[PDB]
Amino acid sequence: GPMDTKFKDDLFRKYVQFHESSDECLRVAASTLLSLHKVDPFYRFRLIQFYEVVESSLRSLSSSSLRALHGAFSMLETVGINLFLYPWKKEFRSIKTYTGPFVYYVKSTLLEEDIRAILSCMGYTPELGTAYKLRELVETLQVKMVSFELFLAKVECEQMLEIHSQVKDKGYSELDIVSERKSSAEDVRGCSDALRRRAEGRE
Repeated sequence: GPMDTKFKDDLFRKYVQFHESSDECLRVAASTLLSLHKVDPFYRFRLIQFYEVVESSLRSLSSSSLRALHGAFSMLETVGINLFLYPWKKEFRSIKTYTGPFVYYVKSTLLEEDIRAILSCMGYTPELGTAYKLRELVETLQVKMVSFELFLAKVECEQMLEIHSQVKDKGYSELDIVSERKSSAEDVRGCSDALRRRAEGRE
C-alpha cells in the first residue's frame, strides 16, 4: 500500500528539527517507515529513483557496493543539509564536485546523470557538466525534502545490507538482495526468510 503519511510527516519534521538544532534514533524510525504496513517498494521514494540508481551503480561502476552507495547517498545528504541550513553561504551556493572527496565517494559510485538528477532536485545545475551552482532563488522546502529522501536512501542501503547479512551463506549477490527488496513489501526478516527458503528450494 501507500507510505504512511502521518509517520513520514512526523519523521520529516523531526529530521529537519534535528539538523536545525547522532541520527541513529532517526535511522531507527526510518527503518520502521521503510517497511511499515507493507508499503510497496515503489512508494518508498518520490524524488529519487532509488532502486534504479542502485542497480545502475552495482551493474556499471565496478568499485561500487551497497556500502559504497551508502557513502554516496550520505555525502549528497550532507550537501542538501548544508544548503537548507546555510543557503546564503557562497560555499553552498557553489559546491565542490570535480576535486576532493566528492570524486572518491560520489563520482565513483553514481552515474553522472543520476548525480545531476539528484542535485537538480536541490536547485543545483551544472556548467560544462561541473561547477554545480544554485542559480535561482533557493527553495529550502524542496531541498529539505530531497535531503530527507537521501537520508531514507542511506537507511534503505542499511536495510539491504542487513537482509544480506541474514542470508549471507547462500551465495546471493547484492543485486539479488536489491531485487528481493524492490519486489517484495516484506520487512527485513521477511525478505531474508524468503531468500533463504528460495535457496533451500522451498519456494
